[PDB]
Amino acid sequence: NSFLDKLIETKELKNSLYNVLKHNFLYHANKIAGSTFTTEALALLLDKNVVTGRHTLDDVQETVNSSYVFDTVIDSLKEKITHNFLRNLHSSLIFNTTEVEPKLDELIEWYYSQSEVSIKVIAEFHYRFELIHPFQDGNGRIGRFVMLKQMLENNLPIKIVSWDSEDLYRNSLNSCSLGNYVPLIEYLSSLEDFREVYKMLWK
Amino acid sequence: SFLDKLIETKELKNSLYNVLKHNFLYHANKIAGSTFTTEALALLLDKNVVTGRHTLDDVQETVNSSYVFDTVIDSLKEKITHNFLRNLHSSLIFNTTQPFEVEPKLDELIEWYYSQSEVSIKVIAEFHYRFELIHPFQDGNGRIGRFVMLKQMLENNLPIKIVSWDSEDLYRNSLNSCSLGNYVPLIEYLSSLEDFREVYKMLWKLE
Repeated sequence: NSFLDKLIETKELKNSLYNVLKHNFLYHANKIAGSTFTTEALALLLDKNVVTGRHTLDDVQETVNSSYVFDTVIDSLKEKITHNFLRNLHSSLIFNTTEVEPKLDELIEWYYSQSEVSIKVIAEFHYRFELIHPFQDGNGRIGRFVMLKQMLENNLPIKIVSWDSEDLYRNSLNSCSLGNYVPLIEYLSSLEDFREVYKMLWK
Repeated sequence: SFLDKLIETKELKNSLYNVLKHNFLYHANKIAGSTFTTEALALLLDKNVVTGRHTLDDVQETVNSSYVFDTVIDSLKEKITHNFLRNLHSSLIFNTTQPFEVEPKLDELIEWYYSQSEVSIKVIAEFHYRFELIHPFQDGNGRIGRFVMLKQMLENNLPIKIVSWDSEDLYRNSLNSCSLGNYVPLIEYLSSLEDFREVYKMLWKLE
């Protein structure tokens, strides 16, 4: 796993693969969840522990939390998605802020039954996960963390759902239904591959 | 009477309670190094909105200070104990980043305080200097001391003197000018401050 190698071996270097992926992924995933951190303010927060701009207290805290959640997801690569894992992600994400189980079980079982994981598998997983809506809040962001995990674990294109096309993301999700994931598949396919965009950082 | 109103009307929009909290915390936190402006503190307290430039520690300790303030008001007339101070300290530093004469001397200070026949501003000033000299915690000693000072004033229906930040550092200079047995500088500093109750008299003497 050439990409994963560089990624895991650069965690404590600024402008490194790990920190670029972290910054980019979180900027977009958080902004889609309503965060008001600019890309500059997010870097300042992550690198220097300094808050700037106008934010709800929840935005500040969840943004800080999303940093720990990202690290946990990278640390957990190749671990099975379980209830403990998903609950832990959600609990970390909302720390210090203001028939689900059977359906989730069925989804996870379906996922690990696949001969191979593809972007199509990941899109179907994402839609079904969001349709289940297992948590009271934060389902979108938890689902996107899981998409990232699944892309990294299987050496697939790293497609970062983007603020620039956030409308396309949520509207393509809404346009899916059980048995039809084409709108989301097409959206994800339209996205640039992070690995290629930043090939200079790892190959 | 002031205290009755302070508690009674606390839930009003921009209540006397909120004004006291905002004014006390703005100064107590700024003296401790917070960079929240008066405007940004009000936005945080009233609307849970963070503005300006701050360390994450500053944001968190400022938020913690709001809860600690509520705790202090909620527990008026309850005695200052070692555990009480430990709890204020723990809450103030929550979610952030010889030395053993402290326990008896702090215990001595507490028993000395509750052995007084009448609590005055003089007693409160002496308590404050001795508390800060003892310096029982690694951090937050100034803020905890000022919380305790406010508690002592409220509990004894004394003039409410809010220690203020100013460009000349008059409060810190008054503390540093004191010595054991000489609290005149701090007593005089507190004497020079206006009574909060008077400054906001239309918020509790009106009706």
